[PDB]
Amino acid sequence: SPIHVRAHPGDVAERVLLPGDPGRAEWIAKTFLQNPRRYNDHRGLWGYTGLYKGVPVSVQTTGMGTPSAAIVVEELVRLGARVLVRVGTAGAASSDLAPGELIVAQGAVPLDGTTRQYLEGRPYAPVPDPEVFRALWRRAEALGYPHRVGLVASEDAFYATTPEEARAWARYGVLAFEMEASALFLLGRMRGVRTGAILAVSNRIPPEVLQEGVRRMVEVALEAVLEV
Amino acid sequence: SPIHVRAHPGDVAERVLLPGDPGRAEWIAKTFLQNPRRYNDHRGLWGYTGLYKGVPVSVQTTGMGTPSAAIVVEELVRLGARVLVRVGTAGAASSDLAPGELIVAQGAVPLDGTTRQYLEGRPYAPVPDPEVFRALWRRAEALGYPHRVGLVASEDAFYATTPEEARAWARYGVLAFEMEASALFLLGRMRGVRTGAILAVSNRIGDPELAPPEVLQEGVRRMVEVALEAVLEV
Amino acid sequence: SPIHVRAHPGDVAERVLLPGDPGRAEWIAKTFLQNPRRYNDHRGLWGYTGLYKGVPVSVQTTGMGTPSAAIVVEELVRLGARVLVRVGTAGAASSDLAPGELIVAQGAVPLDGTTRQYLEGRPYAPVPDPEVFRALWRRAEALGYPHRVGLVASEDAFYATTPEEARAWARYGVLAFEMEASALFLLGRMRGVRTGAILAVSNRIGDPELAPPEVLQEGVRRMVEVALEAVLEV
Amino acid sequence: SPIHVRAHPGDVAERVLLPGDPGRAEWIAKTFLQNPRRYNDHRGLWGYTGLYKGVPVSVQTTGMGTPSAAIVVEELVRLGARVLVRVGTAGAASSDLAPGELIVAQGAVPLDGTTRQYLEGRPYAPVPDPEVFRALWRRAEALGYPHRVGLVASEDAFYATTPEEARAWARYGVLAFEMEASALFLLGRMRGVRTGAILAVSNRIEVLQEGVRRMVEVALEAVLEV
Amino acid sequence: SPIHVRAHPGDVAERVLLPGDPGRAEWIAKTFLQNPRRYNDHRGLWGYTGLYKGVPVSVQTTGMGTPSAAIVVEELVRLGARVLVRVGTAGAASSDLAPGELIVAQGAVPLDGTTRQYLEGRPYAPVPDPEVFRALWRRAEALGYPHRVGLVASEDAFYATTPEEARAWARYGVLAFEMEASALFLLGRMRGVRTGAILAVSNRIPPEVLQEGVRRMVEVALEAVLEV
Amino acid sequence: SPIHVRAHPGDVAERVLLPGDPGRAEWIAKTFLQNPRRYNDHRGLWGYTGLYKGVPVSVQTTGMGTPSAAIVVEELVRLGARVLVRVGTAGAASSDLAPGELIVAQGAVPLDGTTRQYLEGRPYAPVPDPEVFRALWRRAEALGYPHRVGLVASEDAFYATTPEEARAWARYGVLAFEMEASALFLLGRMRGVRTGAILAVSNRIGDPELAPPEVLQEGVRRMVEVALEAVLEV
Repeated sequence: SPIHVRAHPGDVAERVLLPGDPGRAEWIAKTFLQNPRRYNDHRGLWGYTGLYKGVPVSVQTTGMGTPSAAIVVEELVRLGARVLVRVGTAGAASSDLAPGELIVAQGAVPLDGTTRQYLEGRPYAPVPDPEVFRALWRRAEALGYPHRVGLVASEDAFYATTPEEARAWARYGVLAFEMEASALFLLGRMRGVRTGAILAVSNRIPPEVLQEGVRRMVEVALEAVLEV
Repeated sequence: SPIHVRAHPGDVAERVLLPGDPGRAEWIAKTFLQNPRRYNDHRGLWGYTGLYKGVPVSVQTTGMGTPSAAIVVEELVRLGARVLVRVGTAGAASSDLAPGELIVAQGAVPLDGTTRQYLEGRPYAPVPDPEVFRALWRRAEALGYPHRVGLVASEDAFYATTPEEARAWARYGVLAFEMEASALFLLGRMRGVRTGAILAVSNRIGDPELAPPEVLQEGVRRMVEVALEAVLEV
Repeated sequence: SPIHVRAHPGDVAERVLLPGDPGRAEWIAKTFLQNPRRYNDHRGLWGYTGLYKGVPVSVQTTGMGTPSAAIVVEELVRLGARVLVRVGTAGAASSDLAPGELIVAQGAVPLDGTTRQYLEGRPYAPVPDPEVFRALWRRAEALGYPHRVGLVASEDAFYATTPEEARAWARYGVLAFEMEASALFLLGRMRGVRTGAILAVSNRIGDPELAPPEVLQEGVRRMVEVALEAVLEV
Repeated sequence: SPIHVRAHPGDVAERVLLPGDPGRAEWIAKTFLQNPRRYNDHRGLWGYTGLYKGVPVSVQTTGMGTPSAAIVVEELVRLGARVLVRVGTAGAASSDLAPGELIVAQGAVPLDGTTRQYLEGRPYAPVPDPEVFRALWRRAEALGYPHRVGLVASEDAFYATTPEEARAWARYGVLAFEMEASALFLLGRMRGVRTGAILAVSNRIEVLQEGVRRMVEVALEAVLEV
Repeated sequence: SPIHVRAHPGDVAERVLLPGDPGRAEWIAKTFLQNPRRYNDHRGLWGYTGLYKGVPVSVQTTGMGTPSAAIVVEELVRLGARVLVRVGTAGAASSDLAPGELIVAQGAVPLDGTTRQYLEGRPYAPVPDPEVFRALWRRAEALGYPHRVGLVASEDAFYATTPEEARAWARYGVLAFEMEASALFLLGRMRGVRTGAILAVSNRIPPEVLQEGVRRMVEVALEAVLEV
Repeated sequence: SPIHVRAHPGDVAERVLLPGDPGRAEWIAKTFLQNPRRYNDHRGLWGYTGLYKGVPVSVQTTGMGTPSAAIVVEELVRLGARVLVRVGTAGAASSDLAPGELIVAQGAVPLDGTTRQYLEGRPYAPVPDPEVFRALWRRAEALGYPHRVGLVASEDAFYATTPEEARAWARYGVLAFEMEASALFLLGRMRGVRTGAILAVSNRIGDPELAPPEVLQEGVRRMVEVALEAVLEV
């Protein structure tokens, strides 16, 4: 059994959603999955496996930051995960992005040290698996949910980035900041698995507004993993 | 008029293909466009504008390397270019890529100093415009041409990269190596234009020569056709 | 109220223990504290406050990695935390360290991107508050549990470090690897609060599994007792 | 035959001038060389060979940027080139440089990614071959053309450098900016050939044409000396 | 015989003080040691050995900067040095430090190229040997000499650092700047020897005020090396 | 008065030789200068001023390493130094260089942290003043002393460089390693003064000891003669 996600291969489905908040993992499992079973609660990394339209799907908590996410992804891959889609929130890098809007991550600027360590400081362009990316985009359109498609930036120091710095990055295509995508994308290529990310804007660097965005994001992710 | 591409607005169309070789730019203009007109020859950066299925389309030589490509892209944008698609050859990093095969660039690892200077050494993920990327992929599928979709790596030193380094990069998703995409993708975001890149594999890293001129030529034709059909969609 | 640790200033004590595992935080609170109350469970970041030998003490989950720990530390300071001692596990880099042994962190090699971001890539020597460090060392000596005093390395990629690399770092003084110390130490100086870290060796770099639960749990108990005794000394 | 400069060893002389612009390569050939002949036009990298005062001299287009120049220099070396002198224009970083003024490059600050890739990010001091440098300086003095001897900076992003940054570099000895010297100098040492660079200030970050003419005359006289 | 410190086995004691100034090395030897002897003067790196309270103790000039200090340390270690304590001055980065005040270095921010070369550019946290560090702190206390315990920054370009930059570093815990500690600490760990550093504030980025500081500093270092 | 070189404007001439070893500075002052006077001995940074062929020349000890040399150069400039030429020894990186052979430094690879700090990590090409460089070269040729003209590398960690790394650098043009030139050259441009460097090979990297004092001493003599002649010509 893996060190942090203490489960066995048979407990995890090939298709996995990756929320950062365990509270959100629980909500997703109970709201969208049939017969959800929590296969792991060790370290608070709540992980569930259930069925969505007859297809097994797991929802695994990653925690915050690429170091935590990388540990979870590495172990999930060992457990048989083949398609992994991060679902979470992100702070808008510019004033034009309103809370609740969806972002299909086309790539992730690696401002984190986890990718840096794996890469030994070499340049890189973290991108999702092309088919998963395409599926997320298509499903968002099919469901008629407004969304943006583009870059996000994965950072390490939540409280270091100033609003001015965020807007500076926006001039380079960065739509929002989060703390997990870059590592997920890198590991997707390193470990030969398919990955993707879709986010809901929670603030610009409204209870029902954000929640509806999260619900849409999850629905899109679930529909997309069934497409691959 | 710009310093290098000495054209005047009106000469350049909103949609532009970006081959690296001027001889290829000429061939593209005469082979696919109706009423091809050369608007620039300064510094050998041959540029043409003609009609493709009734739509204005320019073909502009970028030269080799991101510094050259960046100068050309910057000036084209200043002239009103809106959609720019690089078309060229690339060296396969894996043994899974057969010569003549097409690669729709999903992103470009920035191993070049041009993006580095523009970014002041900061990390970045050079990616094409999502719509252009999608169009290139869809067109390749519609025309039934075999293709791979994924990362390429943009380098500065053509003769520095070894087969060992190439295979190492392939383990991180790099399909092939070329020398212009990263800067094109970065400028696309910086200057607000829609960019993309589609390449034809001309060889494997470490090869003294390029694949058969025939197998490559058919790849170049397909690549160009896909690019043309794509820019019309955006 | 803070974004992640959703508590109110009155909920958190000046003295706080920082385990990485929420299950460990719960065990510490229930095992060592009188009148323990959980003031936060949002994001699974379980935080408790109780009394230890008549002195208020909080136990706050940090999660794994400096990005998570930094968020928790920044918010804890806003909530009134003044003395923060990390208590966690570490993978021995040397063969000299055995599972269950304690390590009082004299400093932390910053192999993480969180300190790097705060420092804008500049060099630094993450070190605990001197008084806290002194108290942890003194208490470890007094209790008599096997321990070492020295450097640890705070890394981001748990699964990237090979046994070969670990041994190389040991030649430079690194006793073990963990994933939070560097950021805590940096923030201690930046925010003007007193920090420290004591760890229990849970394995050797390269091991597929952690040491026997019995061994590991005893090491954890010893480490917490030392930390609790130490925070009362400052 | 090399991949980009599709020439034969017999086509390239031991002494080569390296202009960046093909139109300038042509002008140099037809203006200074006897019986000039073009041995390559592939990829627009026009290369010519002719006689200068009875000595064979080639004029090869490098294109813009160190990546393009490195490809050209690597191939020229494989073709037998022994002495390579870059001739081109530069953007003055300092105010004391007037348009048309000549600069004999003593060294080149490597702000480019090509030298960075060859060096794997390690520090370096790109310098020309001692003898070629000495000859360029001496010839510029003989012909009596106003010149300066010092550092230039080779960059990748033509449109990224601001006047403020240029002025900052000038405080460290940078006289002007260009985009090829660093890689040429590095390859000179790496490949065992003699390189040098002389430039004509075309701007501040027939005036320029005369500078170009003087620049070329100096280079031709200098390569004959080595 | 070593290349720079041209001494031989038998000239250097296991316990060594490392002043940067040769004039100070001389003063220390004549002032605190019995039957002092200068075993080296080559390159001005004056080195002496004598007895302090019956214990052999060497006083070796390091010169200025980590490159010079690394050379001296490497050679001293080869000659038998096992406990090395740097004694010297530093420029206060903060406004709370008064000239002559003592600083027991808990660690040294590596802003130098010597440590960088040895480490091949990798991150590091230069710290003294814990026992020596502890001894210096304890002796300063026992002797009742006012002292501060914390970080110093080891730099290469004495004249490049501005008061503004110094103040910035102070906000990160840097008490003062000097030019030798980082390399001493790194080599201590690399060569398996015990090192430490105690400094007297000489300025901020009075003769007897500083001299008394220097005297207290040396006395503390001497007592500390006998303690380990 | 400067902090380290405790002298005053009057003690130092416009022309200065910069040996690293104070014992060599003394030997030079007494062997080539007339009416030599030592104006500083603080920190063992022995500095003398006398007349060479009726011209005032100073000989100032720099110490070892760019940090020490940088301090000395900065203060010398404040004291009125206008032409400064380093004279010292170097470890051959190549196998073709023989102990005692001279090297006129055309440039210095900056592998040191001093220039890095001054430059804030930016790339640079440390070079001497062109006229001083020319003077040294011409003088060496005139006197007919065997010499080489080219790059040296200025390093910080004398004991870190291996023969293997030295040989690798030789393939990129590095003739020998030393520890001061890069900073001297950089400050020359920064402070607007004329600098240069001429060295005598004292050993080949990897050698436990230097070459015979005889062979080496003669090299040192020629080097100083060349340097002294040169400074009087600019």
